[PDB]
Amino acid sequence: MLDKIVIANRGEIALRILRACKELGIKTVAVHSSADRDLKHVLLADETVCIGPAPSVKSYLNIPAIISAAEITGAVAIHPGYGFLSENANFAEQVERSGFIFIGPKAETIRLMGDKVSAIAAMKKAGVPCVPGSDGPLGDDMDKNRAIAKRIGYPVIIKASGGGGGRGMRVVRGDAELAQSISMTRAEAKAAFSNDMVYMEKYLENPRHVEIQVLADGQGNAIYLAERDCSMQRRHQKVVEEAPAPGITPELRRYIGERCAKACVDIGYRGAGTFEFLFENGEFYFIEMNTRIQVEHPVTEMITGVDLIKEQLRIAAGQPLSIKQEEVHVRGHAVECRINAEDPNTFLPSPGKITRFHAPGGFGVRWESHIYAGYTVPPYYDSMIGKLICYGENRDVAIARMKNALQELIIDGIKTNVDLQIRIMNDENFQHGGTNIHYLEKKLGL
Ligand SMILES: Nc1ncc2cc(-c3c(Br)cccc3Br)c(N)nc2n1
Ligand SMILES: [Cl-]
Repeated sequence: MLDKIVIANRGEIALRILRACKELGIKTVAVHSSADRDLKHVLLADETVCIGPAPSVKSYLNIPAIISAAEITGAVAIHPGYGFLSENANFAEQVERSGFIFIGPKAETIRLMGDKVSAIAAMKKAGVPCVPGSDGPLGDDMDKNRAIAKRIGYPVIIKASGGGGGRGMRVVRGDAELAQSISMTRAEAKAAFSNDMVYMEKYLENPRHVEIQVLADGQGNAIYLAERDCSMQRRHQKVVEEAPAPGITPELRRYIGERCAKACVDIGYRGAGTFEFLFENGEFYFIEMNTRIQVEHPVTEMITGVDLIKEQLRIAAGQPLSIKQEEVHVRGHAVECRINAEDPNTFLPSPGKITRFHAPGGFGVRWESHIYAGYTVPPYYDSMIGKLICYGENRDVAIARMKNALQELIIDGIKTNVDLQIRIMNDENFQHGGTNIHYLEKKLGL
């Protein structure tokens, strides 16, 4: 078991990682910006290192400072959490080069999944169903590009290979817009990622966003841990996630899960991972893979009983997976509401000092947050300050518990999305289940 790790993150996920470390007897090093001195996990950590000023570029994205903190404390590993450097292959490369364990896959694997074109090619080869597409980068020959779009059939979507999570993409519905749409996506990709490579896919009009959780060790074991429905979103930002996905049969789960686990074996995957799919008309279509542990990981934990962060740490230490596939069983239902410090009218981050705080409790209620009474939410980082996760024997009980929990949650002094989350729980279409990726924005528009 790893002696000491650097938690290379902040907020709720850093606290999540800290708890996992404490359970396994792993010493904690909390690296933090000067604005994050009073973070809950920082105050609970065995050792603390201030790695720079408030802006992320000089703290949480500061590669030399994070590695130096690992060096000075005698830490053996670095957990990147999600966001920041978690998908940075060069960082993972430098970490291993410096002699520390990167809690994640090999840098080569991160690089592969960050290249959406090569990732799709690897998945298609492995037998994972993908979106009908160009199967390769688009060139400058517009006669060829029109032929590809005709073969696929309009509408199509142009996507940046260096993009992801809905960054750098646009829908094309006819030949007249194809040239300009390709050029613009290319230009945006060059400006944002220093990679102008773009590809084409059949545009699915009303899919659900369904993703498969995987775990793979260094002993050759690779398992799938059911799916998550992440369709309740606004402008490429998840709002509510749930597990399992409504309407997904054990047969479908088995079908797509086995294909994801087989892909892990083929590519030599290691650690936690997420296969993102579009789900439409009872069919799965792979779009991208995430190599990090994700925001919405707790819903998977509730329905399987598997502590995913602890599995990450065990894998990194050289231990096999604590569970086999036949030991993985979907039981009950979990819903996650992301709690954001945001203005209800603009959806812009709303930082400030929390004057009164109270967390919900009870059977099946899980609260994941660093916030406390007197805590100031800084303006420099993401708006998400907490996660409320509710579990039940069925979906209806999970939703009922969420409604009760949201009503107990008090966060005064700052503006939050608690009222919005309550509106979503009370939404008849959500209560029926199976709403698509576009539902929330349509609801808010009406
Ligand atoms: N080929 C397609 N067809 C449809 C889609 C849809 C999404 C999507 C998703 Br999965 C979530 C929110 C918005 C959007 Br535009 C996406 N990220 N990628 C897609 N690729
Ligand atoms: Cl994430």
